[PDB]
Amino acid sequence: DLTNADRIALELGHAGRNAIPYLDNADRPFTLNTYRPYGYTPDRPVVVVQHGVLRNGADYRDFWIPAADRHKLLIVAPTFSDEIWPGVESYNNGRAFTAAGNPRHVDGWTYALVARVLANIRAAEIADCEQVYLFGHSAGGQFVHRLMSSQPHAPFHAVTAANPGWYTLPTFEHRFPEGLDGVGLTEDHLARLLAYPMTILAGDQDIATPNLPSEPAALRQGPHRYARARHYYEAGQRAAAQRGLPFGWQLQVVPGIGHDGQAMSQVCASLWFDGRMPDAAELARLA
Ligand SMILES: [Cl-]
Ligand SMILES: [Cl-]
Repeated sequence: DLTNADRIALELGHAGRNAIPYLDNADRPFTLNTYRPYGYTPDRPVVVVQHGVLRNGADYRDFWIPAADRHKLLIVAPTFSDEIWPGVESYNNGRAFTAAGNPRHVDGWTYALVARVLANIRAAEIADCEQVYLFGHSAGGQFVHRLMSSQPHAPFHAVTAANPGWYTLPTFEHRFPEGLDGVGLTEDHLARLLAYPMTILAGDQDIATPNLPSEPAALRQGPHRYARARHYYEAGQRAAAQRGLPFGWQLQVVPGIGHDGQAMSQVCASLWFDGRMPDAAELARLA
């Protein structure tokens, strides 16, 4: 008799950290590692945080605590374990393919779970989800931009993909995940992707050259994540211009920060909620 909304109402009603088992993808549970600050009220923002390759959602949720306490944000980190969601295929790439290599419908992709969880937070009356912010670092920045390529944008007020290891390029020339072909996506998905004011957040010290995506499609985008971020940005610029479409993306370089999900989390919080880049002294503190 309990629904996911009922569960969320009971688990997210009080302040503090939590790890909420969630089952939507009938056979694949995951966890919401959450933080609710004292003084959270339902009108305040919800930040969805996506972990990188380590699948350390609890850690990512912890990185956002100081910003949540200052700004009264509800932090939700959908967490996909290596055991239940193995490999880049299940997490980074959204389980886009069946085992036979045929496309699954986009509402079955791992990405589509974000909006469902949000609808449940709203049905639980925990948050009205008017202003939802979506952040992902590394594998989770791969997840976020591919979510934006494949899913409705209505639930999301702001979206930042930080230091993705490599990118799905905005073109039907290559099969997903290298491009948008072979997965039932349309030119409308592409137009909506291009229009959205997504931030690509790139540390200019993310320039080390083992966990770095090293398949040929990743290598073609550049020697390191910082180069790849610039490559993605220009690819979107060209895709929009060849189509005469509006282009909403912003490339935001972070000076002196490398591949550091905690630093990139605090920079993102600063940009979104303080309206500013931290100063050099702060950035040096974070580095
Ligand atoms: Cl549901
Ligand atoms: Cl290839």
